Amino acid sequence: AQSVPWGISRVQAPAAHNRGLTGSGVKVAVLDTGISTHPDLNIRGGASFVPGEPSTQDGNGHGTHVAGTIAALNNSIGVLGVAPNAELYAVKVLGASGGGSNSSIAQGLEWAGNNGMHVANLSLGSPSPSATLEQAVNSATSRGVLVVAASGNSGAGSISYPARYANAMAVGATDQNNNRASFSQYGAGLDIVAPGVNVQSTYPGSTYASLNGTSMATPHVAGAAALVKQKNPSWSNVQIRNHLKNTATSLGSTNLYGSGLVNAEAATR
Ligand SMILES: [Ca+2]
Ligand SMILES: [Ca+2]
Repeated sequence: AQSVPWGISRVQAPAAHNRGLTGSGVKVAVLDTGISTHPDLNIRGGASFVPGEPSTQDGNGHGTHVAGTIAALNNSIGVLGVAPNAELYAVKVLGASGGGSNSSIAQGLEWAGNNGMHVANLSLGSPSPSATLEQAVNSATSRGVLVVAASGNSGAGSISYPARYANAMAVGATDQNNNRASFSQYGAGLDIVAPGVNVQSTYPGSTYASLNGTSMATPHVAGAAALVKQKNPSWSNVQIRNHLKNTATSLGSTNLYGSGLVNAEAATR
C-alpha cells in the first residue's frame, strides 16, 4: 500500500497531480550523499565528485531520503514524491559521513549546468562563505539551472551557505502546525519554507525512514519547481522562483518564513 507523507499533502502536491502535473520531462539533480537503487525510485543517471567514491550509490541514507521526497514513484508501495515523474540524477558531492568539500559541491553544480538540469537540490550547507561555491552557484544559474538550498539546522537568525547567496533559493522548515521548526535557520535571504519535521521517505535497504531538518524541507520546494516547469516549459529559473514565492501561503514575517509555505496547488493554477 502507498502512503502519502503529511508534508506532501501539506504542500498540496496531490491537487497538482490531479491536474496532470507530475514533473514529467523535468531533470532534477540531487547534490547529496548519492541515491541508492530502491523499488520506489527511478534514477536516470548521475556523477560522483567524491574522491574515492566513484559510484553514485548512497552510503549514508540522506541523499536517498531527499530523493524520495522529490520523486518517490506513484504506485502501490512506499510513499509519493512531490513530482513523482521527475527525472532524477544522483550527483554525489558528499561522502558517507555526510560531509564533503566546497570543491566537490562546486563540481556538482558545474556538472548540473553542463548537463541541462532544470533544478538542482542542495540539501547541505557550509558555515562560511566560499568564493568557489558562490561562482559555482552563479555559473549554474546563468546556464539556466534553478538552485534550491537548505537554510540549515543551527536554529540561528542567519542562514547557511550556499543558501545565503543571492542566486540560490533558500528553504527553511516548518512543523505540522505551520510554525517554524525550532532548528530552522532564518533571516536575511530566506525565500520560502516547507515541511521539515517527521518526514517519511525512501532509505537505503529498500526501506523507509523519518527524518527532521531543512534538508527535508528543501526537496518539497525542488519538487514544486518541477511541477511548475512541466506546466510552463518556457519559464526560466527566475520566473519559477518568483512564482513559487508569489503563490506561497504567507505565514507572517518574511524574516522567519520568507514568502511563506510553498503551495503546489496555487503555483500550478
Ligand atoms: Ca510509491
Ligand atoms: Ca539565497
